[PDB]
Amino acid sequence: VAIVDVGITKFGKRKENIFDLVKEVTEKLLKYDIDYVIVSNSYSTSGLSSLITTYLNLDYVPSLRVDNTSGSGGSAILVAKSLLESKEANTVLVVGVEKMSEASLPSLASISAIEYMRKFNAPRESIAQVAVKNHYNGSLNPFAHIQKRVTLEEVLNSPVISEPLRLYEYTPISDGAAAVVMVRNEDALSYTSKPVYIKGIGSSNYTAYVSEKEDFVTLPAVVEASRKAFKKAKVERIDFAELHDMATILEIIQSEDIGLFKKGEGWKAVMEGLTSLDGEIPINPSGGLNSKGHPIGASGVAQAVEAFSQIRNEAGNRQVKNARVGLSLSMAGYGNSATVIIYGDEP
Amino acid sequence: VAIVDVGITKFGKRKENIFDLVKEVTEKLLKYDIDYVIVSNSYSGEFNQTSGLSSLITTYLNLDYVPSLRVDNTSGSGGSAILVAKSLLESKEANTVLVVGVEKMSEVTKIISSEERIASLPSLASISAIEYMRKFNAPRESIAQVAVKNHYNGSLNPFAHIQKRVTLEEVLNSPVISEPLRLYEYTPISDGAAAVVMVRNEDALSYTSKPVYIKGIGSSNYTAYVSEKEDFVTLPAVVEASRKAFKKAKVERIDFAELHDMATILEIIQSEDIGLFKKGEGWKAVMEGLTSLDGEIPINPSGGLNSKGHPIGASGVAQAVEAFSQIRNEAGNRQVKNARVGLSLSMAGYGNSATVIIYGDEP
Ligand SMILES: [Ca+2]
Repeated sequence: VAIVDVGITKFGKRKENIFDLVKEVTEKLLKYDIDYVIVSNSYSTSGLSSLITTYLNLDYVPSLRVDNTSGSGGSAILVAKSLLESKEANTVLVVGVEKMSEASLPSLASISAIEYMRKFNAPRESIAQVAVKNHYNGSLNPFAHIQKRVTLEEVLNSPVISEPLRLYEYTPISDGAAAVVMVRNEDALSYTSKPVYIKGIGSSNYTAYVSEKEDFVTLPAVVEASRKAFKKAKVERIDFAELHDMATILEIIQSEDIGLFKKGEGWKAVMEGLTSLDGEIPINPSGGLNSKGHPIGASGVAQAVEAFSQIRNEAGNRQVKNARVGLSLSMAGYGNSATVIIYGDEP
Repeated sequence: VAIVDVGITKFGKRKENIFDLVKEVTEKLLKYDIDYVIVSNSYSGEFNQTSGLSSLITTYLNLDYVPSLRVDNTSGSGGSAILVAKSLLESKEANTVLVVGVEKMSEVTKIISSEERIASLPSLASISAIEYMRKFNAPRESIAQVAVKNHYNGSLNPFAHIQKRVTLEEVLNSPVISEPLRLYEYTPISDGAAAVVMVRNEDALSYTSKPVYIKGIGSSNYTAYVSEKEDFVTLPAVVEASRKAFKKAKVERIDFAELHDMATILEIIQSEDIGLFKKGEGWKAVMEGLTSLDGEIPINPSGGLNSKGHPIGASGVAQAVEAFSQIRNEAGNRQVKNARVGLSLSMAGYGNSATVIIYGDEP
């Protein structure tokens, strides 16, 4: 299956209600013969999915809502892919949207940062450097909630959230929406001469009991989901990755868990610049959750919009040079569920 | 794809929390090599900032690595969840899907005119009953008789919220909810869970000697607000979903139907919209007994929503459990004679979305 067109809007403190966010992101996608709408949304208003199809003048088109909290967008893409491949649908619109304006995760993130620094002798600044890189990338992203470059000192001086992690290292609460149109491979070239194919998806959960999680430097759901995705995609190399960096430390851990770097060496890739926009393997060229902001149900879909734009050479100043294959990770809770999607310019 | 095993709880006002309802319904199903869990649930969003319901479920059930997600289409959630499971199987994304429908409820639509009003589903049903009686000259008793039939069926269902026979007189003397419809004609607020295990057809006989195949599914939305341009006697989403299901299923005949009878009048209207009876004739089938348990076309042999109760996210899955039991000749006193092909209808709101599933003893 392939993504053939997309919609995105600016994330942040938005004037629009949930329905108008959806109308904005899908305005240009209703020209196609959409035959299922999958809504990725966690917090909604009742019957959001039917309210949406009526609001869009798609009154008869069937819809449903997929919720996997912060992993909703990836799960929704999986459902869309399966609807297409099973031939239940031919042209699926996936819209992720959240309106947020109208043992906690931050706490677990600081526990991981402490344990990672302890086990691997990683300097504190390697974790903060992730926010420097991501704020730089986000400053190039006209849709990002935060578009402000920061130095290491500014990150490390920003207000404490959960010792040692500071404000600039966490994703903000955000409103926003993102959308993709997906079709089977046999249909893809009728829509565009450059479709972005889904090569493989992997999905996994892991124990949600904080007390039962084996440690805090690995996310076994991300490991498993990645393993499944790469197996199905039949590749072993990617050109960029959009990760689920609710805190900076998570980008590091996830970069290891998807298979890019050995466990405890992800921080070295950060300091080396391997993961910067002009590095061998850019991570979060969008700015990541760090700078994009994180409208819960939208994020997993926004990552697919990023992969589509990057592979098509349409990402402008944020362009990953010669990007042909990419990866996204959508994650619920502290690794409670993970979906990894691999995209490419070939099926 | 086929349903190869099921689970069901008693519906009612339950003291158990949602986790223990899910543990109960799946306790005999965890032995299978489940590789995706789909949770059908509409109102349990309390964990949305911490752990998340579908992930809390796989953890509670010790299915730690198995992926899961929640499908919400309000009262139509169970049918939508079954469609998602079918597609995951047919696309080969999954090989054995567990669908759990669950709701723990115990503890609306906009109306425009060519000003806004918010209306409850029970108030909409009464508007339909008045218009249906006016347009088709249907006697009031025909609408009440649906609740007699369903309470009789429900009294034979050990899982039903309500297991008490009522007379026509008792129905017509029960408290007015929204004139003219009365308490005994509406579904109660219920807690409960239901579950199915589904696999591809090529795998079905590996799991059971008597698989119950999904012959086709049809899905449609319809306008999510009510205007004075609606006829109040047809549910166009049900019409469209049923058309699609029968087209795909390639049958023209069913042996029984499980419908979404939030109010008695809806059973009548839906029996027409699925194609059994002409518009305005459904009431005649009730009075003739065609739709009773021994009739030519039993509707709601389970007791329907009227007597089962209606745990929002569980209902659409419970209807699949009913179809499975009926087609396997396992429904006991509620058994539909020589049942081989069946239908269920899972409906959101006042017809905002509908999923129609056709089941059979053959692929
Ligand atoms: Ca395809």
